[PDB]
Amino acid sequence: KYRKCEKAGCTATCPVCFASASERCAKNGYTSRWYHLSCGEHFCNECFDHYYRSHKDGYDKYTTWKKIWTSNGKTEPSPKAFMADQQLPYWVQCTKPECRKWRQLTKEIQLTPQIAKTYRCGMKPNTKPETSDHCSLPEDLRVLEVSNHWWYSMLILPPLLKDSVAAPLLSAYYPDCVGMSPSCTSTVHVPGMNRYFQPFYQPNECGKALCVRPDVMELDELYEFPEYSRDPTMYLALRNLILALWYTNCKEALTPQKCIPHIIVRGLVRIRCVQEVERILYFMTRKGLINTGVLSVGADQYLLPKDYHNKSVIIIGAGPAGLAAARQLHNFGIKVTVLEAKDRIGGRVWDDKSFKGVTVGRGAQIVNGCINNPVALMCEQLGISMHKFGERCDLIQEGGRITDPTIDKRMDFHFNALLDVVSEWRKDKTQLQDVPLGEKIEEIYKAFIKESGIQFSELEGQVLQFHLSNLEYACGSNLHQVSARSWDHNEFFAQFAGDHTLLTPGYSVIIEKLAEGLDIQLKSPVQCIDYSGDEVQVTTTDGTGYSAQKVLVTVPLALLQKGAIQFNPPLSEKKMKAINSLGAGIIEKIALQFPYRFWDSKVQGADFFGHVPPSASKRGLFAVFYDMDPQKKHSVLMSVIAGEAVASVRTLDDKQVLQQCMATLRELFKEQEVPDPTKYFVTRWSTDPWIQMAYSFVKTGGSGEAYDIIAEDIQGTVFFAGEATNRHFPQTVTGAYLSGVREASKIAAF
Ligand SMILES: Cc1cc2nc3c(=O)[nH]c(=O)nc-3n(C[C@H](O)[C@H](O)[C@H](O)COP(=O)(O)OP(=O)(O)OC[C@H]3O[C@@H](n4cnc5c(N)ncnc54)[C@H](O)[C@@H]3O)c2cc1C
Ligand SMILES: [Zn+2]
Ligand SMILES: [Zn+2]
Ligand SMILES: [Zn+2]
Repeated sequence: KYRKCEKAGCTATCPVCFASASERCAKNGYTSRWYHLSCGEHFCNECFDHYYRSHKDGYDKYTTWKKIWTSNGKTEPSPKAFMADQQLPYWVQCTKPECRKWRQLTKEIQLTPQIAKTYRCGMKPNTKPETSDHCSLPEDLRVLEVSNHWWYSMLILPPLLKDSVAAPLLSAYYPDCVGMSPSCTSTVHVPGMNRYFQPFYQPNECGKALCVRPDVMELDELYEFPEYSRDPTMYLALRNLILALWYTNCKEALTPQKCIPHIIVRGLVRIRCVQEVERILYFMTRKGLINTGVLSVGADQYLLPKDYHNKSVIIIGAGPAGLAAARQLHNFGIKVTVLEAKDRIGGRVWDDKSFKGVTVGRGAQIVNGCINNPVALMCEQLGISMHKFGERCDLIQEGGRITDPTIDKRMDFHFNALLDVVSEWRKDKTQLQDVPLGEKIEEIYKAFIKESGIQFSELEGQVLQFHLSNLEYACGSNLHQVSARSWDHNEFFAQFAGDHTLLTPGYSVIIEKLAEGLDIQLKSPVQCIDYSGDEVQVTTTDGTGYSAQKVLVTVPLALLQKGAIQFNPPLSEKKMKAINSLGAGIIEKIALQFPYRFWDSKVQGADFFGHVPPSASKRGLFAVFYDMDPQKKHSVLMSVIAGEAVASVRTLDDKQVLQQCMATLRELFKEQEVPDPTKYFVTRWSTDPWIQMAYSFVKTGGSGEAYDIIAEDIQGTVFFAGEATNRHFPQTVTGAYLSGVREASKIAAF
């Protein structure tokens, strides 16, 4: 007794039963109720009853299904859910480029990714027609409707994907909560021996960098796609599938064409899903979640639609951030020029390649926490290996004695309790009450000695000094410059989990790949940035002018501080306050080649050894020596000068620094002979005019917020990236890289 849909504002002139399950099916006629799934998809009450009522013959099928559904999912197992999960026909799009018509498949045909890839109109049960005349039959008029605004509004139930590539990573979630089907027999990390790809948080898991909640839409996602606010399921299913596809093949661009065949769901909704996967892809690409790293893009090929292509950008600095942003923008199809002061790219990445059998970094060479680390992604993309550091680091004393592990551990413990008293002391203190971390530590240690009567030996004091110099190394400063309140501010945010590694082939392999074929001008030090006009006007020191709509600054913090780039309009007081609130931390490195591996019998394959400092005054003077060949075949050691020791070396030439280091080595290996080095370098980052630092840290009275402030764009035309702009991940090549990706996403938007 009804031929119109049950639902208000349904646009279906003629509801038709897709089910035809009952002999008594209402077909294209009247029923007591026309059950709505979509504007183009209904079933009659007779067919409803065919499954739902215990006396009808479709009851076994429904009840069986409902059991599976209930034991696997958290969604109500209605007849509608059953119809959409098990009964609706599959729709597939003709892959002939001149055709592209969507076709409904006959009730019995099971869609597979192979059908999706090869489909042409008129393809019968077994997969290609004689002529392509089947293509000329008009498209069901329902197809055109799917892409309406009000069509999605009238979906009563969300799509649930079958055999999602994401499934194996979402075992811990209810499939439906994550946009997958509770009935697919399908019911951790992405496949790989390194295990570095862990894109999803486990249920209620936090504290792991770059993980995404597979069951929740973030704010940046709801803002881009607000149509999903009532039910995120569809977005989540497609975003999750997209992440899983990207990580299973990170070496090629992930396109809609690659995703289409992996979206298996019944009904007209599959069309909506196919039409959305494109938009979601573009969002995620822009954001740098996929289609990123050192992805090789064709000259003609661009990752974003021509819509984004009417922008030009000057990027200042060809370090990791500058190159990350340049690669992204260039891949997007945006016109980018990189201006670099030095005669090379890389910035604080600078690899020496002249030592036989190893590559040794003058700057960065460690990766701290490889899980979800873009550096590990780019390593994967390049098929290069990293070396995970071993645990063992003997503290050798001058004279040759190896410190007892219990002393090392006891004084490591006490070092950490000192840090805990500091974090106790500071919780209530304001910025204006900040005290140098070094002062706080010395104070606390004194009060501990005093009101406990505990007294440490000389050796114990010296081991404590070793652990102290590690923090100085980590901060890139003597602790008397470092904020007690804020030194580890970034630790508040999820950090990168997993391996700490030596990047054996060096960061330069990554840096060079990122830079490949980009418009990079070397020895083009920027002196002036003028954005007061319609275009940004950039002028190098020699006077060459460049203009673009947008400028990205990635110069080291020390260079901003020294005001090497004139900004007009000048930077805000707020920005300058932030800039000066951060310290330009410094370490220097020494590499030493020896005729043979003299240290092997004492060190026994460890990746590094420590140098117990003879005094507080010497503590950062070559505290750790790194065996630069994890293959244990070549003989190159590297060491580090940190803390007050960096100042001490400023007046020494390379040979004296070398002699100092050899004297150290001779003392550590006092009982034996140490051969002279055949080759070395000593770095001088602090007097390198375009760098003048190693990495930022928060000065006394500073805040981690300074990192966000430096990162804030001006007027949507001047953008900042770099290590010193990454609040979550300061200091590292990783953080620098991600800052550049961050800015390209900002720049590519509007
Ligand atoms: C000795 C040392 C050891 C380190 N150890 C590690 C490590 O193990 N792991 C790790 O992750 N990080 C390490 N770091 C830090 C890491 O190298 C930096 O955080 C990272 O290189 C910063 O990248 P960036 O793009 O922000 O800046 P940079 O790498 O400093 O690049 C900025 C570019 O800006 C250019 N520039 C400056 N002024 C101008 C101008 N006026 N015009 C044009 N160009 C200009 C510079 O020449 C430079 O090439 C180390 C650094 C040093 C120095
Ligand atoms: Zn029916
Ligand atoms: Zn309807
Ligand atoms: Zn066709």
